[PDB]
Amino acid sequence: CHPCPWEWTFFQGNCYFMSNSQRNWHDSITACKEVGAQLVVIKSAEEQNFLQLQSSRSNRFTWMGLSDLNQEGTWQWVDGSPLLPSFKQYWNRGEPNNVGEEDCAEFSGNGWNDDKCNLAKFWICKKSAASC
Ligand SMILES: OC[C@H](O)CO[C@H]1O[C@H](CO)[C@@H](O)[C@H](O)[C@@H]1n1cc(-c2ccccc2)nn1
Ligand SMILES: [Ca+2]
Ligand SMILES: [Ca+2]
Ligand SMILES: [Ca+2]
Repeated sequence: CHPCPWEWTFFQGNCYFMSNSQRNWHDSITACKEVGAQLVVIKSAEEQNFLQLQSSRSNRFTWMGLSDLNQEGTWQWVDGSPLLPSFKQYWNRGEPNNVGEEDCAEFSGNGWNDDKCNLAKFWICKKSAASC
């Protein structure tokens, strides 16, 4: 018994996987569902720091499970939860700026950026860990 599948990273009771290929945002959603997971929804500050550190160090622009597709300016996680004010600090300076219509969120450098949902990027999936 081990808590996460091979190649997944254990952190505080959940398992995380960063892709080695790039897809657009909607195709990334489907990729996580195909392995019984979810395009990452962030629930705590410590979790955000953990994920941001990995995107930063690897120098990979990476989708998360957050968009304002349904209502411009209203950001919502893919599990339906709203983006809380305690998370606004994580947007990069000047973001979200919707330049050329940008409705999907990514890890970019030290913070978050809104980018075009049709652009191919890396992605991170999340699923709960097994108890042993
Ligand atoms: O990971 C993304 C990477 O850091 C590059 O980020 C920049 O390009 C992204 C994609 O266009 C923007 O989403 C982002 O906001 C930022 N940008 C672009 C502009 C901008 C303003 C006026 C005209 C043209 C471009 N301002 N910021
Ligand atoms: Ca929009
Ligand atoms: Ca937008
Ligand atoms: Ca942007």
